[PDB]
Amino acid sequence: ALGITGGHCDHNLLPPEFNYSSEGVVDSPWEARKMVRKNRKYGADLIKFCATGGVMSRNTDVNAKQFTLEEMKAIVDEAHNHGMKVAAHAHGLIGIKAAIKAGVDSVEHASFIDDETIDMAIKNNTVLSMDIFVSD
Amino acid sequence: EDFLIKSKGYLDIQTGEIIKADLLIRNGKIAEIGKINTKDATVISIPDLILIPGLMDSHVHIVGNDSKGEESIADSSHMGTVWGVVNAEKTLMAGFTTVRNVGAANYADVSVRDAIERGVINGPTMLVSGPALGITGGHCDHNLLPPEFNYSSEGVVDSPWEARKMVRKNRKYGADLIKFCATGGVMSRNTDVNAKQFTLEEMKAIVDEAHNHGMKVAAHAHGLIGIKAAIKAGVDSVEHASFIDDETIDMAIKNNTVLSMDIFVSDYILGEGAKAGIREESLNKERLVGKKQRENFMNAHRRGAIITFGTDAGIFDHGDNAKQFAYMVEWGMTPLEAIQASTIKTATLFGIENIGQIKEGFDADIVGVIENPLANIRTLEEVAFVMKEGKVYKR
Amino acid sequence: SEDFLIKSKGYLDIQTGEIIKADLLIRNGKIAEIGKINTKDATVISIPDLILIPGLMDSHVHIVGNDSKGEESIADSSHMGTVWGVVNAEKTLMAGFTTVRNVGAANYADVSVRDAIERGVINGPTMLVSGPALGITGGHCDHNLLPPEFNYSSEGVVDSPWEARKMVRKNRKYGADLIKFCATGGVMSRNTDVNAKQFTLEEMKAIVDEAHNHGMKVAAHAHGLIGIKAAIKAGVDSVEHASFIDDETIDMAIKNNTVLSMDIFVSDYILGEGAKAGIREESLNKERLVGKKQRENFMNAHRRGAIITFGTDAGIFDHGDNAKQFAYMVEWGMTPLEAIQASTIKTATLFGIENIGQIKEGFDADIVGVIENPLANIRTLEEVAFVMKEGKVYKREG
Amino acid sequence: DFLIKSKGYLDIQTGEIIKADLLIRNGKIAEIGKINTKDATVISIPDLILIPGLMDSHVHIVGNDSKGEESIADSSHMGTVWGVVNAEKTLMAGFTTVRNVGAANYADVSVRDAIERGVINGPTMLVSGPALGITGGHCDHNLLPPEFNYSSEGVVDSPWEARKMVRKNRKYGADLIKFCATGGVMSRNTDVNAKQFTLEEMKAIVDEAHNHGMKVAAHAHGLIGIKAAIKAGVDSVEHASFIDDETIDMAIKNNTVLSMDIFVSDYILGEGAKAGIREESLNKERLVGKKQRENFMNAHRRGAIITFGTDAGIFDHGDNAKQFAYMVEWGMTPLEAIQASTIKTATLFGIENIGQIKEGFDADIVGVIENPLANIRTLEEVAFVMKEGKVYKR
Ligand SMILES: NC(=[NH2+])NCCC[C@H](N)C(=O)O
Ligand SMILES: NC(=[NH2+])NCCC[C@H](N)C(=O)O
Ligand SMILES: NC(=[NH2+])NCCC[C@H](N)C(=O)O
Ligand SMILES: NC(=[NH2+])NCCC[C@H](N)C(=O)O
Repeated sequence: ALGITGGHCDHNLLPPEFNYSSEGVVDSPWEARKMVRKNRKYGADLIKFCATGGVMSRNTDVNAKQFTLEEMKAIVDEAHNHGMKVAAHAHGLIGIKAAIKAGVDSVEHASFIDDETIDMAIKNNTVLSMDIFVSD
Repeated sequence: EDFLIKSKGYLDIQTGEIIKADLLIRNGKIAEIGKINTKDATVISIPDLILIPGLMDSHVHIVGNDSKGEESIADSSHMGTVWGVVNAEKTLMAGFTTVRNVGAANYADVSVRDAIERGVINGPTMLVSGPALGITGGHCDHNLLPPEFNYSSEGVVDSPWEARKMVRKNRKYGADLIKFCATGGVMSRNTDVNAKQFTLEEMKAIVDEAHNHGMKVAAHAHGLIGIKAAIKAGVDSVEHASFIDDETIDMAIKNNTVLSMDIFVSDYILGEGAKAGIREESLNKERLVGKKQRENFMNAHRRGAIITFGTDAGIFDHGDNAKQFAYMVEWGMTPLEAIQASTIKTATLFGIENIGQIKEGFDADIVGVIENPLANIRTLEEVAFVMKEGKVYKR
Repeated sequence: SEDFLIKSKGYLDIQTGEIIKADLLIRNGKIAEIGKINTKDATVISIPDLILIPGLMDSHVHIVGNDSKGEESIADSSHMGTVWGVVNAEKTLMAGFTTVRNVGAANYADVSVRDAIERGVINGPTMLVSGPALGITGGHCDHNLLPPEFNYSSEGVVDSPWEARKMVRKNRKYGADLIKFCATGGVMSRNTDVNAKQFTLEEMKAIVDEAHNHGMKVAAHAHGLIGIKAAIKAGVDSVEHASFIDDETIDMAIKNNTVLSMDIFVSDYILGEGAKAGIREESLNKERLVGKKQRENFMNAHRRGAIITFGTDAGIFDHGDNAKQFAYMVEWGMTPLEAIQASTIKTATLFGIENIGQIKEGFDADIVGVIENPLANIRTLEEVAFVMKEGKVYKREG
Repeated sequence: DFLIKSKGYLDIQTGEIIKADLLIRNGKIAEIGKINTKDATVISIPDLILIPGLMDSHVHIVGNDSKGEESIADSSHMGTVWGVVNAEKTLMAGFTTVRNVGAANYADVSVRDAIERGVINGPTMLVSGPALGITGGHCDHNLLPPEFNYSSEGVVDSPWEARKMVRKNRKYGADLIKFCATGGVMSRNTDVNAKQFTLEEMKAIVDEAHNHGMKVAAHAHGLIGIKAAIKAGVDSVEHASFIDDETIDMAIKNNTVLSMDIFVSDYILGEGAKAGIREESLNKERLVGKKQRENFMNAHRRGAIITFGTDAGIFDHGDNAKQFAYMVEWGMTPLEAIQASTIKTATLFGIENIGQIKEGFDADIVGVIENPLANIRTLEEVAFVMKEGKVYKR
């Protein structure tokens, strides 16, 4: 999964002395581009990125957008260029909005989606992939 | 644990009026204002001491090496953390309950903040910045080594995406807050104080990314072009702000850019600091900056700009933060407005609500003082009672 | 000028056992005179019912390290270990320990805390520090808590004689007083055989020769017998723990002036109030192997005539509670006088420091004052009432 | 609890098969004798002879078994997926404790621990980590151009480097140390009759592993490397292909086991030739194969300990018992061949309480149709597998 430094799909479990980032951590449009290429190269069928923070990660904010829209658009263009679909992890609303705008194929979780951006997903044929059991 | 505080009176920091009433404290918050019934737990008889909210400093460097001389040259970064423990206690006993740390290395600032937060040690509630962000060779670079070492400091960033990433890295590792340098400085080697550092594009990228995570942004800036650009980039405070003029005071007003103007510390640097360790290149830049800053501090206050209590403690001794109160009133603030700048005005800037007022529901940060501070403000230099978050630290 | 006259119930002579009624003159951080002193300018410590002994010592502490627990503590930096170190140094002082041997830490932050004590930045005992402990790859003072993908060895991992040479030199360069190595496996580490020697003798003899070349002392961690034998043969100044020492190698230790720093309290913490408090079950099973056998061998060590010092492995248990071992030391077969001797003059000789560990003329003013007589009840060392270090008073109750 | 009613069990010490019943509680043989009393449940077998669970002292369970064009850029994780398959295949063939003798990335220890924890089915593995070797050796990867400068994990080239890698293998969970002491068949660019490692390097490995209580196996075809492995003091020499009269006697005196694989040559030169094995390897097999099982016969005759080791991985996992026929063919009694795969291996592995149907020993029990002392080829199709008191095959 592609993420920002310290994102949901980074690994924020080590002291800063280790300087660990996970395999898919990317922090520019062209880095993000390259990671889509690297995933395709080694055989991936789709691209996942993290667009907000999440529940299971340390030190992430669920309502904070992760990635600029510029980075998000780069991930989506490059993946669609190779005929890959794009899923985007997004709990908070500003992330959901931004993922849809970038042109993602599915938004994962989609937890705080409002009326106006439900309709954004309808209009763009964006799918909501929503895990409503797992909270229990 | 419950506390009834028997005061000479509390300052109402909104109105000015001091109010003779009692305060009930339960679990780190002010419960009651008025005359209170008293059934369970303990009384603090104070009665000679007029009560004010816990004070704030918006520009400190609590963590750093304060050992000096020949013995201290090969000292590891951990000596700076030892001193961090010391200076935090010293800052709390001076009646400062919530501060904004504005540069450290190695996330030792978050180490000292969290230890206070866990009750491992005593100190103020630190808002910490992590490594400050600079251009190669800037003010918050370290320009003290030969080119053969090729040493750059932790926050050195040189493109918008590099800067984006360091904001993220600082968020990852605990920072509350991004500080960056937008001009050259006084205390650094090889920096022009009137030169802009960072492109506008670099600056905007820092701000955009930090605000995206709900982090506030502070910019170090003396020179005018730097101040303008920082304001234009959309920062939450300009630090120092030394050569601010009529037009860009106005730019700051329309944007809600706080000015964090350290008007004491020039007198320490040009006075006691000349033999205390401070380089001659640094003293020459302080002559350029010092007088003109408080001239412009007076102008900014007159024109209506928001100014908060930041001192650059760490240059001068921690504990002596309160010495700036007298300077603040000397250069145009009323005594009320000087205390407002370390209570209600910092609290907005810090982004923390429920501090800095003696109001019901607010956090029990309270400092007891000898005289009437609206008459003599230099009482804040000699405090007799410190409560932070319900617990009593000084009596 | 700024001198102290201490008026007390008595002072212990640590060579004899005698409690002597005398006053003490303190100048320039030293005990100047003992007896009746004519003075009119010196300020008087009136401390009339307190018995005085010299400042206590610990030959095995870990003052610096993170003592924060739970889920919030996980990505904490190394500087949180230094913040805790400050707290723990103060806590060790207030329990009447005035010179200690800090026997393993990371990043030379042990030398920082030490130096900041030396400079009077913070209150604490005089630490003698090791630096990073030298270990083999995957040894007890390696860190085996990470997947092989990380390929993390800790700071002091060495695997050849000339590598071990180089780490002794590096430790010294960054300010260390002594060298600790692990010679066997250990209780508190993951995947270490307590009964297996770690290091070759060649590597052990290289560590020792270099450390002694620079006038540094060597401690060796060794539970298992083969590693005790090898440490002694290499020429170490102390074997730490020494848990499965036998008759023949007690005799070796006597012969070569090898000290035995035997932490005999701490097994009651780990199995008791430590199994509840987050010690892993792999460690506890190794603790069951060690603890009772160490105390039996502690008794046999003393009676056969080996030098034992007072080490606790504090840091495992709470700093400040070091003196709980004193009870455990009369239990397992020292006289109360020998117990304090182990924490004063016997430690001083191990430490290589002259002019501490006695209330004597010319010696440093490291002086602990106590409520009951410690030769009658040793367990009042667990609640001291007066602490003086280097002329300065740090604890006084009444 | 379990009660096993049986045609009889092999007493592997005496050779005489004993008609009795076996009581299994807590994964051990509790009672041998006549019982059918109390607790839990009978196992209705009747017609099967019982033997102690079979052991292989030279396997390679983890590794990619996919072939051809698809498999070329496969990650190391494919070899781990295959390890899960190959563990079951080994266990269902009646092999209950095995020695895995060289994998990469510590995937062997993973596969082991997964079996131990009950995540997956398989035998108890003792694992080596990466095999130690010189640069360019048999257990170096000799298949990439110079510009890559690739060397595999266990490449060491000094005594102290070797020491360190033993320590690294221990650290990440290895039970034993394999090293390569000559060149090999299945590698590119190795001479089978040339020693690899100095004696001083070999002694450094042996001394360091024995210090941690780890057994040492040394790969050796050529004679001069077999000699030097024994003098180093290894616990086994694998293959042992060109061992002579004089240094068989060295192996008897020093109690060095010879883990000789005498089946696999016939796979390599037959079905393996068209399976994608290189001509350089096939040529080196023709140097080794015939003379190995000749020297097997001489080693057994002179009094040397030989264990059952097969080099499975080359052939398909689960076909391991095909070697048993070859071992009687080349000089052993059928008892001696099962002795080689039970009590001889248990001593080599350093594990007490397996390899025997005796009281207090672990419940590793395999049921077979015919008498194995009659025809040994019954072990090629076992009917009943029990490992640690759990029944895996019926
Ligand atoms: N309410 C929920 N769907 N919770 C589960 C969210 C799981 C997701 N991987 C996350 O950590 O954000
Ligand atoms: N007039 C002043 N505020 N002087 C102090 C400036 C301190 C600042 N950190 C700098 O070096 O630039
Ligand atoms: N019984 C004892 N001495 N227990 C404490 C042992 C502490 C030592 N660091 C170890 O893990 O080996
Ligand atoms: N005759 C034999 N045992 N042949 C098989 C040898 C296989 C061994 N792994 C090697 O490459 O050398």
